[PDB]
Amino acid sequence: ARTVKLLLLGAGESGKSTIVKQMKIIHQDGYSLEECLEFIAIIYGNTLQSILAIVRAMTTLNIQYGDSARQDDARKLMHMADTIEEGTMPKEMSDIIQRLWKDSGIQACFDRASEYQLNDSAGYYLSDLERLVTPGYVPTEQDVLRSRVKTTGIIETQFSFKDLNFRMFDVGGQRSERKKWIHCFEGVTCIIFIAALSAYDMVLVEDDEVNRMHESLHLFNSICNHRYFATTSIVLFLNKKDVFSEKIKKAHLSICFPDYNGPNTYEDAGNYIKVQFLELNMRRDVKEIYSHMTCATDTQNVKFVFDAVTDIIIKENLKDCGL
Ligand SMILES: Nc1nc2c(ncn2[C@@H]2O[C@H](COP(=O)(O)OP(=O)(O)OP(O)(O)=S)[C@@H](O)[C@H]2O)c(=O)[nH]1
Ligand SMILES: [Mg+2]
Repeated sequence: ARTVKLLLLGAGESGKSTIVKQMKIIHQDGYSLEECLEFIAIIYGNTLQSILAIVRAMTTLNIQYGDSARQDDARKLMHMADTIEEGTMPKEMSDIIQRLWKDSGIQACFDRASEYQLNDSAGYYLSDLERLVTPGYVPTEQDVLRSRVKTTGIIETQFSFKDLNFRMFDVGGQRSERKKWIHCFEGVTCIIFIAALSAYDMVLVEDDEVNRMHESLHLFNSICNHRYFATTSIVLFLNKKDVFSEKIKKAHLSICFPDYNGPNTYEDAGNYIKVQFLELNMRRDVKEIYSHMTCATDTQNVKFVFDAVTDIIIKENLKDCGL
């Protein structure tokens, strides 16, 4: 059996750990009931942190509530957040959150997410708070998949697929978590580099003066043209195609790429983004980098993109297991 050392790289929140959860579902035993119950505290914490961030932005963005009474809910919320048991969601809390989300000022702020820092799954959980809070709540896979926890260490996933024994490694992509990346570059059969399509109008959590996609582009440049990776198969997942789809129709790609020309559309601007990343490949002549529009939260999609990825691994047979 061939051993494939695979590295998931990309900037913060690009979707690397969600691809890991997918491998568990698609290629391992999937989630047990008890594991699912472990995500409730995460889901509840994510719901709380996402609403607090929209409330908080009400001020910084100078946005009034569609009903000044919601201001009462906001404070109370802020107070409960420092008093509730971490990861919990009492009825008193979700009632307040349910009213705030139903407020049009809040909805105006939510829509201006790009202007501040808000979880990807904010709308996903808030819009469905009622269910998440229905007594007897045990998460679904999409709920678990929508989950968010910044990766601070290194995580390995091993599974057998098409007779290759994968050794997949997950790591945080935020600036401070990149420092350790170097110790992992030894003997890499393949890298799936992940970039969020929807990050073209966002700013870094690390430096609000740095666009997320330029950073991603720089990192890609450093990884793509890296010594160790001479052989190494490199694939680009242009991720969060679903969000890019909704986003493209409203925000100008020019905000990221001042020189960008065409119809601010999905097929067209998505391709432009593919090029800006692939142009970076100083070895485009000799190498050819396989990219694809992906939705990491979409099981069947990841299942089909990975099967193609691994068919590459199998094809362009090369280097494997490091050390
Ligand atoms: N809508 C949507 N949400 C996604 C997609 N991929 C990931 N997410 C959501 O984005 C959040 C961030 O992704 P996550 O997998 O945690 O990123 P990461 O790149 O591993 O993050 P880090 O550890 O480097 S900070 C999660 O809440 C996750 O469910 C996607 O294709 N579409
Ligand atoms: Mg992660």
